[PDB]
Amino acid sequence: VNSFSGYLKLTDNVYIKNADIVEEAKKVKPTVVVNAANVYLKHGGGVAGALNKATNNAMQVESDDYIATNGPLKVGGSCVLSGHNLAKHCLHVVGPNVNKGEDIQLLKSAYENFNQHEVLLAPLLSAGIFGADPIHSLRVCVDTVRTNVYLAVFDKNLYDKLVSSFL
Ligand SMILES: Cn1ncc2ncnc(NS(=O)(=O)Cc3ccc(CC#N)cc3)c21
Repeated sequence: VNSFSGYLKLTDNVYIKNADIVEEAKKVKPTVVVNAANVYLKHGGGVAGALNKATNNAMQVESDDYIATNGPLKVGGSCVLSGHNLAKHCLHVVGPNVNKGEDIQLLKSAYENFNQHEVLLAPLLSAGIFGADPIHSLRVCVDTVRTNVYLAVFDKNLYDKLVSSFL
């Protein structure tokens, strides 16, 4: 028994809620919140900018030090950094951005990172400003992640469409 509330059950291990991931993080303070990162960990907009703003830019400061030491992530890759005031840890995961020509087949590799964590609060990878088909992202999530994932999807029209079209 964990502290996530009002999530709707999709499968044995995947749950979904119509919510802003930052609001969920601040209320739950989960062990792991997933960021929809890019390879440079430049958190300007979308999930990354919303989370970073909620940390008062501390996420960006930590991320810049990480990149200066380690170089960029891979598309499909991830790193674990602090969750600051939102979570114990933030798992920064790079989904393919279809707006930059990045291979959609890398979405499965991106979701595989979630399997290294028993429970995660996460957004729908490559959705919204990343330009991928969201029904597709949810399908890949369900078929790839085996650990317990709590999805927060800001868009009500997206949330209703995702639930009502789910197979
Ligand atoms: C950006 N942002 N900020 C907080 C937060 N929490 C959960 N989801 C987010 N965005 S999202 O993952 O891309 C899901 C999403 C949101 C909106 C749309 C509209 C279109 N078309 C499509 C898809 C969030």
